[PDB]
Amino acid sequence: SLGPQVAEGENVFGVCHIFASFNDTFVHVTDLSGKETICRVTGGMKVKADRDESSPYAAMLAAQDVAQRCKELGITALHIKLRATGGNRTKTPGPGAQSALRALARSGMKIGRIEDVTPIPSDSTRRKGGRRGRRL
RNA sequence: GUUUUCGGAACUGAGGCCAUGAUUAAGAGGGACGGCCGGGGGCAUUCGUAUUGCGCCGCUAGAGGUGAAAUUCUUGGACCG
Repeated sequence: SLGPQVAEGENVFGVCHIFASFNDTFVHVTDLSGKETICRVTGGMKVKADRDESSPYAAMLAAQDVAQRCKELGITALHIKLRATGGNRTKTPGPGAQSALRALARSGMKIGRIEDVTPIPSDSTRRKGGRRGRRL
């Protein structure tokens, strides 16, 4: 797992798909094409209590672990690909995206272009729930 | 015992005459004509992302869900790309 390239002149790029719902966050790193992956730790991996799996703490620890693994293998520059749960459920990102991005930037890498790739439907099927909604 | 005067009513030919003869165009209505306007209607095409299932590839022990959990799917590779 070594590479005889230059390090001072330029940097090696990858992309990171940050998928964040209201109950779990994902920090997934692939190559530029996206077929081949590098590392993934989810927000339920760090905390052992499944209540706050979408906490900023678990997203911060997962982003720090992903950045440590990427520095171990040799990825320095990274393109952010932000995604919520999408569909017809909601479009607001979950409560770990900003914390994971700040932890990933503070770890000592380089950030390129931030992109929102949440699936926006053009009038898809019926949303889950009744006509009166979830009354609680 | 003629046929008139002793006269009861329908129709047509030709001319003259009438100041010869049809009130208007509703801030009523119908219709026609000209340029448009509108997720108005019917039929046949065409496009968009999303959902689900399936085929292949790569890292992988968690993923879903809740106020909190569980039923649920998972090294026979779930979730994610």
